[PDB]
Amino acid sequence: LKCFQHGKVVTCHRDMKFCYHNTGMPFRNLKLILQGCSSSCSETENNKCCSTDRCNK
Repeated sequence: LKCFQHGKVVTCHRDMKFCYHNTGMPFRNLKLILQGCSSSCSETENNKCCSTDRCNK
């Protein structure tokens, strides 16, 4: 999977079956990105787990 881990779409390791988009905690004035790749992601509504390339756009 190649996903936007560093903002740019980068190739995640072969262990990484999922790319995650974590929204963090609802905070205002806080722009922190929690987009990386995961080997075994936990699908929640807080953190979304997609397994398609460039999904975490």
